[PDB]
Order: sequence, then C-alpha cells, then structure tokens
Amino acid sequence: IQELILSEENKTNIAVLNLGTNDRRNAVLILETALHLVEKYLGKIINTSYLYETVPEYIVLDDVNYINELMQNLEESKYEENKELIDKCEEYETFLKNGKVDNSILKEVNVENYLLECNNIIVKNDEIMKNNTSYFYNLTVVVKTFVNDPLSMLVVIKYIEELMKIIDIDILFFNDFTIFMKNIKLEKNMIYKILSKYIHLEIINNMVDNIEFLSIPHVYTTHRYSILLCLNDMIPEYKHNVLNNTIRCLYNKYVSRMKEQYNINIKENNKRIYVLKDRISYLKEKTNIVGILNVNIFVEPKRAVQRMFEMINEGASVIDIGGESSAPFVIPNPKISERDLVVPVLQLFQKEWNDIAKPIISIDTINYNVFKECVDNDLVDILNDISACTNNPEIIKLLKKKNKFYSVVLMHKRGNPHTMDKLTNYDNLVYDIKNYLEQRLNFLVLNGIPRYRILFDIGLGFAKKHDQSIKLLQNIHVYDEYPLFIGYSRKRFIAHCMNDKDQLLYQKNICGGLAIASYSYYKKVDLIRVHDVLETKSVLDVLTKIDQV
Amino acid sequence: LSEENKTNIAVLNLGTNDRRNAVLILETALHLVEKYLGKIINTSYLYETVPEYINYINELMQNLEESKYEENKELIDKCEEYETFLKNGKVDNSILKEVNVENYLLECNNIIVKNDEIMKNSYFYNLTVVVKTFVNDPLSMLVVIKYIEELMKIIDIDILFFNDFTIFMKNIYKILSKYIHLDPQEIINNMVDNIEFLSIPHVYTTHRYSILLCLNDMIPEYKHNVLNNTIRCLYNKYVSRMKEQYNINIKENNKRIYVLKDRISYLKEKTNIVGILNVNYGIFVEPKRAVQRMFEMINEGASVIDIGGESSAPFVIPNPKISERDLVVPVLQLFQKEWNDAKPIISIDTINYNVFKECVDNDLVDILNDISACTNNPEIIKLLKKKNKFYSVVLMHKRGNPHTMDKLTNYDNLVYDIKNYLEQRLNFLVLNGIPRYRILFDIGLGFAKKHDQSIKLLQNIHVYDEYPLFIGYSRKRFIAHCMDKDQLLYQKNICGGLAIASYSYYKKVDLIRVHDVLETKSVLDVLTKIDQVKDPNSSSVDKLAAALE
Ligand SMILES: Nc1nc(O)c2nc(CNc3ccc(C(=O)O)cc3)cnc2n1
Ligand SMILES: Nc1nc(O)c2nc(CNc3ccc(C(=O)O)cc3)cnc2n1
Ligand SMILES: Nc1ncnc2c1ncn2[C@@H]1O[C@H](COP(=O)(O)O)[C@@H](O)[C@H]1O
Ligand SMILES: Nc1ncnc2c1ncn2[C@@H]1O[C@H](COP(=O)(O)O)[C@@H](O)[C@H]1O
Ligand SMILES: Nc1nc2c(c(=O)[nH]1)N=C(CO)CN2
Ligand SMILES: [Ca+2]
Ligand SMILES: [Ca+2]
Ligand SMILES: [Mg+2]
Ligand SMILES: [Mg+2]
Ligand SMILES: [Mg+2]
Repeated sequence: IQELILSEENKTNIAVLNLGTNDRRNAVLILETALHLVEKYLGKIINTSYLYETVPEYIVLDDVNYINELMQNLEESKYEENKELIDKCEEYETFLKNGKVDNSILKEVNVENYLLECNNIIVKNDEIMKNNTSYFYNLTVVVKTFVNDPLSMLVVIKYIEELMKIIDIDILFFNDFTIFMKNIKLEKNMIYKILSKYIHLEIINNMVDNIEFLSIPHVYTTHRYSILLCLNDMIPEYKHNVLNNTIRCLYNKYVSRMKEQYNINIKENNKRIYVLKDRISYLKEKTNIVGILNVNIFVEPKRAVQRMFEMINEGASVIDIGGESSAPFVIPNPKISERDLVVPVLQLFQKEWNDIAKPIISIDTINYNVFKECVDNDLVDILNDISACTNNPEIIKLLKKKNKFYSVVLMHKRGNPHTMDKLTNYDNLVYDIKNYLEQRLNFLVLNGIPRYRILFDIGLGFAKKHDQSIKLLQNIHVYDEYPLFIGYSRKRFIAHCMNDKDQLLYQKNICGGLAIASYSYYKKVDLIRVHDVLETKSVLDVLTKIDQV
Repeated sequence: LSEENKTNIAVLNLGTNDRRNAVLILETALHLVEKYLGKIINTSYLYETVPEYINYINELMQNLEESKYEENKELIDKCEEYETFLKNGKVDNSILKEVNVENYLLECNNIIVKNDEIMKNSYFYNLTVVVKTFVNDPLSMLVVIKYIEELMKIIDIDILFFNDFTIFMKNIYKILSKYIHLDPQEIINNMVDNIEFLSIPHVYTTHRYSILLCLNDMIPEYKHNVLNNTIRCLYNKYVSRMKEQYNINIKENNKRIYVLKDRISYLKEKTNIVGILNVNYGIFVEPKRAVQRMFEMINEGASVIDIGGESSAPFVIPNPKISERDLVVPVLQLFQKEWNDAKPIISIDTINYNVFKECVDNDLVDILNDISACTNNPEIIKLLKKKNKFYSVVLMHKRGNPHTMDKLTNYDNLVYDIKNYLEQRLNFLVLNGIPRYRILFDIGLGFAKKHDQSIKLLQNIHVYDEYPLFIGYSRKRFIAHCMDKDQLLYQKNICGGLAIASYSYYKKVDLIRVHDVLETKSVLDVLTKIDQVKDPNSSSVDKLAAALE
C-alpha cells in the first residue's frame, strides 16, 4: 500500500471535479471557498465552468460565517503554490486528445463491467429515491493534480468537506481511467497516512464510512443534465472510453431529447450565472448600469465622491472609476499620476460610505501598481482592463487572493489613443473580436480565474471605424452565451448616425446613447457603461415595466 | 333600354401605375364614382401590388358635366340593400342575360387560358370600392366607367360584382345623357372599340392576389354562388398555399398603404414623429412665438405638426375668455404665409366643426385629430370630403372629459373593447365614403385609463398590426408612475418617453405624438441605423467562415 498509494515519486494527473451547494445566498462564498481549498490541497485549477442554478436530479429514469473563521485556521499543504502565469499545459493537452498517460495504480475495469456496475448503482438509487425542494448551485473545475490517484483524491476531498462542515465534491474523471471499486474498507490510520502525504496536520472518524465505493467516471456523469451543462463549458470535445460521444454531443442530445419527447425546453430553469462581486447574477436577466467616474482639469476627491453618491441615487449598480483617459487623441496631465487621481477618491468614498445598497466598484486601469494598491486596501471589486490583461498579464495574479476572487472586464482594442483610428483592418470583424475575447478568457481560465467572473467587452470606438462599431452592435447576438459589458456612451460613432451649435450635438449624442440603451435592453446586454445614469435609468425602468405582464 | 329608377350594390376595382400620384389619381377616380354612379359605402386600403409573375386634373375639376341625380352628402347609420347583398337575399332579376352556375366556370377559364398568351409576347396601385348605385345594369355602369376612364386621360375601373348575379356576354349617347347633363367627340369612337365584353363576377377575381387582398378588407364573409368559399377563406388559402407550396411570404411585395396628406405611406415601415403645438400652454398668446416653434420642430425632425387650442389634459380649466379658433386659426394663418415666403403635414387637434370648416376652407390643415373619434359631432365627417380633395383623420378612444375621465375606468375587456370601439368607428366613416386608408387608430393613452391600463394597452399594441396607428404617450402621468427637486420628475418623464419611442419603433407604430421632437428624432435615427443591415446572410456566413478557420 505504501509502495503505491503513498509512493515517493510525484505525478502530474488531470482531474475533473464537480461542485455543489444548496445555499443560494452564500453560493459564491461556499463554492469559491471550495475552489481555494482545491487550489490549496489538490493542485492547480486550469479550467472552470460557469456557475449554474440547477433543478434537482434525484431520479434518473423519470447561513453563517464560520467559513471565514476556517480560512484563518488551515493546515499548510505539503505542496507549493505557484502563481506564475502559464501559456499551455502539456498534461491537459494529453487529457483532451485522450493520449498516453501513466498506468493507473488503482485496478481498472473494462467498458462492459463499468456499464453493468454503473447501471446497477442507478436502478438501486432510483427506487430508493422513488420511495422517499431547493435549487442546486453547480460548478465544475479541471485541476492539474499532484495527488497520486482518484481514491487518495477522494480522501482529501472528504477532508475539505468536513473542514467546511452545504458542499458536495465529486470526481468526474481522473486521466483516462475506468474504475469501479465496490467495497472500500479504509483504515482509520490509512486515511491519516494519505492526508499526511499532502497536508501538514495539526474529523477522520467521520470519513471512514463515508467512502464505500469509487466510480471513475462518476456514476451520474451522463445522467445529470447539470453535470453535462458544466462540462460543456470546459471540455466540449472530450471523449472518455466509457462515453458514447463527446461531451458536446451528449449535452446536445440531452437538450433535444427533453424537447422532442417531453416538450420541456431544459435551459429555462437551469440558469447560467455570472458574478460581479459576491452575489449571483442570472445571465441575460438584467441590464445593469455602470456609472462612469472620469477623474481628469483636475477633479477634487470631495467633488468626485459627491458625484459617486449622486450616481448611486440616480440608479447606478456599478461605478467604473478611471484616472487614465482612453478617449481618442488625448494625452494625460503629466503633473499628477493615475494613482494620485484615483486612489484618494476611492479612499474617501470608503470613509464616506462607512459612516452611513453598496455599489460595486470597478477600476478602469491597465496598471499593476494602481490595482495592487486598490485591492490591498479593499477599495475595488472589479478590474476593467481595456487591454484584456495583455499589457501586463501579471495583473491576473491580483485577481486571486486566497479566499477572495475578483471579477474582470476584458476589452478588445488595438494600439493606443493616437494609433487606434488607423488600426482598422479586420478579415472578419465580428468573429475576430469574438475569437480574441474567447482566447483571452481561455488564458485567464487556464490561470485559475473562474469563468463566471469574466466579462466580455467588444471595445466600441477602439480601432473601429464608425460603421464597424455599428456592425458590432448589429451582431451583438454573438455574445448570447457570455456576460457582456459595453461602453457606447458619448462616442463619436453615435454622432455619425445622426442628421447654440456646440451644446446641440452634445445633446443629440446623449439622446442617441439612450437608443443604444433601449437596444441593449432588448438584446439583454448584462452591463452598460454610461455617463448619463439618470437618463439611462429612466429608459430602462419604463422598458422593464412594459415587459411586466 | 334605359328606363326605370332603382338602387343596386356594385363592387369596383381601381388601378394605376403612377406611384408618385396614385393618391391624386385614385381620389379623382373615387369622386367621379361619387358624381356619376351613386354613393361610395365601402373602401379597402390602398395597396402597392406586384403583377404576379415577377398637373392637368386641377382644371378638369372646374369643368365637369353634372349628374342628373343629386349628391346626398348627409350621414347614414346603415344600408338595407348592402345588408341584402352581403347575405345574398332576395334582389330583382337581371336586365341582362345571366348564365347558369356550371357554364360561367367553363366560359371564364377560356378567357384566362387565352390571356396568359397575348401578354406572353412597373408597380400596381389597387383600391376596391362598394357603390350604392342608381344604375340598373352592369353594362350601363361599364359604359359610364369607360367614359370616366377616358374623361381623365393610368386608370382601370372594373366591376367585380353586381348584386347576386352571374353574367357572361360576348358582344351609348342615350345612356350618358340620361345619367349626366351634356373636344367631347374623341370619346365615343374610342369607347366603341374599347368596350368588348362583360363578365360578372370579373374574370381574374378568384385568381389575382391583388383583388382577394382588397376584397378581404371590405367583404370578408361574402359568398358568391360561383366561388367555392367565402372571400376570407379564399384569401387565407392563397396565403397558406403560397407558403406551403412555393415557400413565398406573399404579403412582403404586396404592401398596405395609408395616406397622411397626398403621398404614399407604407403601413408599418416608418415611425413618424408628430410634433405637439399646444397654443394654450402667462396671460397673452403670442402667434409669432408659436410659428417659431413650428419651424424649430420641422428642423428638429417632425414629419407632422399637431396644433390644438383646446386642452384635454387632466383637470384642465379651458381659457374662459379667448376662444379655440382665435387661439388656432391665426397661428395657422401666419404659418401658411411664412412658408410661402419638404412641406410638413398639419394636424388640427379639435372636435369642433366650425374650427375645422374654417381650417379646411382656408387650406390650413391636412388631418383631423378627433379625440372623440368623431362622436362629439359626427357631422364633422362631412368636412373630410371636399369632393375633389380628401382629408385624413385620427380616431381616438376616450370616455368622459378632462374632469371625469380618471374615474371612468372599468372595462369588460380593456384591449378588445377599445379595438372594437375604434373598428366600429372606422366602419362608420367608411360606410359614409371616408377612404379606409386615411383613417388612423389611437387608443388614447391616459384617457379613462389607469396607469397599469395605459401600460396594458402598450403591451398589447400588436392588436393594431393591420391598422395605421397614431399614439400619444408624451409626458403623461403613467410614465412617471412606472419609475433642487421636482426638476428631476420633468426630466425623468421626458427621458422615460424615449423608452416608449423605442418600444414604438420596434412595435412599428406609424405615428407618435410628442413634445420633445429633437430627443425623439435622435433615438429613432440611431435605432433605424442599427436596423440598417448591409447583408442579411452575413451573420451566418461570417459565423461559418469563423468555424472553418
Ligand atoms: N470596458 C470599457 N469599455 C469601454 O468602451 C471604455 N471606454 C472608455 C472611453 N474610451 C473611448 C474610446 C473611444 C471613444 C470614441 O471613439 O469616441 C471615446 C472614448 C474607457 N474605458 C472603457 N472601458
Ligand atoms: N390623438 C391624440 N392622442 C392623444 O394621446 C392626445 N393626448 C392629448 C393630451 N391629453 C392628455 C391626456 C392624459 C394625460 C395624462 O394622463 O397625463 C395628459 C394629456 C391631446 N391630444 C391627443 N390627441
Ligand atoms: N467518483 C466519485 N466521486 C465522488 N464520490 C464517489 C465517487 N465514486 C463513489 N463515490 C461515493 O459516493 C458517495 C458521495 O456522496 P453522494 O454525492 O451523496 O453520493 C460517497 O460514498 C463516495 O465514496
Ligand atoms: N367585369 C368587368 N369589368 C370591367 N370590364 C370588363 C368586365 N368584363 C369584361 N370587361 C371588358 O374587358 C376589358 C378588360 O380590360 P383590362 O382588365 O383593363 O385589360 C375591358 O375593356 C372591358 O370592356
Ligand atoms: N441538480 C443537481 N441535482 C443533484 C445534485 C447536484 O449537485 N445538482 N447532487 C445530488 C447528490 O450528490 C443529487 N441531485
Ligand atoms: Ca495550487
Ligand atoms: Ca353620390
Ligand atoms: Mg451534488
Ligand atoms: Mg456527490
Ligand atoms: Mg380591367
């Protein structure tokens, strides 16, 4: 046993994990805590799915902050975290192609015997659930793991569950292994021996009976929509030996089956979630206003915070604060740094708020030093990185603490405010931008940023002719599966669509922006970045009322 | 030959190719059918139709030969003869040779199969009518018709039915001079060659789409002995079969027209801004400041200006000393001159006969906006026919007056009672020879409606998809209910109206009556441009290109 389960040599395996909770109000905190412990005790998170609200799947053939106290009382992993950015992952590529990995230390079964044994568990379980309420919140994760084998991983996983005391963590795959092991009898000091390999130990009694069998792939992989739903996000092309098709085909048949033989439409009550700060947002259910706070003429901290408060009351859900202009052909005031403009205002807002519904704060920056200071001093919620984190990808390290994750807007542009209007050739405008953003998400997701925390922005007016900016909006449907953030507010292209002189075109432009708000409303754009919050709020309130039947 | 004095029901077809002047043409045609044949008691819409396979008239009106009969301009509740025609009850025997049921079938089919050969060696502007006729026979009709055809100089008047009759015949001054009081000798020599035969019903009646389309407007439930079904059933089968067999949506090239002044307007193709000029908005009225605003509005983007001296806003006290026509007629008079010193249509918001008579006489207005759907003084309908020229009309639903309406709020079925009410109203004007294509529907937002009821009327605006639709939401209390002080509420209200503009835009509402023209115009311009899609295939074509790269 010590020769193989606890062998000296360090492996690099690929595991695919499923995460569940039943707590709606704390889902993010429960699941992101699980993610941290996974990242801490198992290896490196290299993929995540969206977060979903899922209808319970019991039959196949049809509130407290002790977590935060746990998070200051953890044993150290015997394995080191490396936060360095990676570009690729060999073992992961091998996993997906299904190619040649090490032999399993745990005895495998063939397809026939897997199918008989998986099948058996289901009928037993179906009739059990036949004889004898709340939504599930689900998430899948690919971990590049240093744990030797699936059984050892399940042990560590069980520890993670007891520590968190609400949470359910399943191993879906482990390399290309087919494993069915029926009557696991694990010794009280075997569990300790396993845990000690991976953790510097300072519960074990509970675990002994909790592992009765091991199935790889998990029994319910092909039988739960909610699982297939999550896997389709991460590994759509994957074909394990024990599966009839790729994950995408399996997901697709399941959608069309519920439609062609049950007339259900299964997507309707299995909602995709994104996360702006710490609450659940249902994808495509609200057009949130993001109020613009431009800090540069120098804008005084007190006046700027006044403007923030005004915006909250005008109905902004998110304030985007920026001290470095991206507007065409500008150059900043050299006398005063981005941080000097930005940080004081955010410090003053935090003081002025704490004296007293709290707006989410986004910082429009591409600069590591500025974002580091903001995050250290709990001043911000979201990075609005207009370079899609390409200017300094080290900024991605700042999006993860331990317990906490930060959300991020990824925007498309080329060049800078002086060059961008010239950088306007695209072979396939709509899809070049779309593919660029997906590629940027992939890189973030490979580097452990949760998928459901990443927002897409097409960068209107940035290296786009006015007709091109229009075409991007005409084809906004292309982002129907994704959290979407856009900024049209007061841009030159609005004016290009139109027919005291100086103050007149100013007005037509704000008024034209409200047409794009209306359009965004009907296209179900998740976030809109605007200067004129009150006007935008008035439009959206009325459009919302016309929809309440 | 030409003896007795009787009354018959006569369905006509009216055609033209002159798109630019189809109104001036067909309404001269209509009036000559009013002078020389009897009384117009039904019309269909104007239609631009595909033929299925792919300045002198002003003086002609001063010099017309008068009918032997008198023009009865007075209103009617119903027509007994027309009601008999519709059920095919007992009418007189024909003063012409009527053929049997199975012989007409064979005699018509040869004229069809002969005629798709002589043709086999532009746009159609169609309009049907129903006439209470003093003429005793189809042929004497066709005689005065071809006289009318020739008397113009581009016009094809046909007879589609004549009571219950089934006629075929193979092959004048005495007819003309006993119906009408006599270079007039170019006519009779043309006519003798021009008239060749007579078929009742008309030959193409059951084959041409352009006719079933027109007949569906006027007489849906009408069933001839000849035709194997009701007009509605034939029409709906023609639509259903062009879809099932040929895969054509047959409506798309056969467009319903409404008319605001003298030009063509394609139903549902444009949301027109109607600028509000309410003269009664301290103690002195400024007739020059109001023409200022008319011009300001034209420049701001108004197609139409609605002027009213009488206010119908809630609980309004009408100016006790100065009258409606002194508020309105000189403000209009000033306008007419300074314009003569791209001409906007002028709508007068009045229920008052004398005011409209005075505006119509002095060429000051094109449209009657009647907020009582002409129930205050049904006689006002008579002023919509200066027998040469016609005028269009907005018919609006309300109950009570500005002090009682807020209470008058119980409907049996809100949406449909109002639709039925306006339809009945249209039927009245039509039965009295107001051309169908000149009657606009208004649901009267805020007029005897609770705020939720104004919203419910909008939610269900699709119910008017067949009809020209004029609405007025601008600045009404219901907008506000949906959402250094008191300044906000004014702004919020205007900004929330722009939502309704946008909704109106997408719901294809034909006219919107607004205060804030510029703001509205800006929203409509941007929405229009977003819908201006260069290639309708490109979104799937670009998507495929991307998936292949
Ligand atoms: N995520 C995000 N998304 C934007 O759209 C954005 N825009 C600006 C402002 N930048 C511009 C760019 C172009 C133009 C013009 O052509 O007028 C104007 C302003 C700043 N931060 C931004 N952040
Ligand atoms: N065709 C037409 N269609 C209208 O909608 C309209 N409205 C007014 C203005 N009347 C009102 C009624 C209600 C309200 C409120 O609730 O605020 C305000 C103004 C005047 N002429 C009108 N003419
Ligand atoms: N691949 C697997 N992942 C997680 N649990 C498993 C797996 N195979 C078997 N099990 C067992 O299934 C139970 C997990 O709890 P539940 O999710 O309620 O079934 C435990 O007894 C596990 O040992
Ligand atoms: N029901 C009918 N109405 C009008 N003209 C008819 C009818 N039946 C036969 N005709 C004749 O057929 C010709 C048809 O003309 P058109 O339809 O303009 O090609 C006319 O010149 C008439 O003399
Ligand atoms: N949708 C959904 N249904 C379930 C889940 C789950 O995670 N999601 N877990 C279960 C027992 O582990 C039983 N049923
Ligand atoms: Ca790690
Ligand atoms: Ca008459
Ligand atoms: Mg579960
Ligand atoms: Mg489980
Ligand atoms: Mg003809």
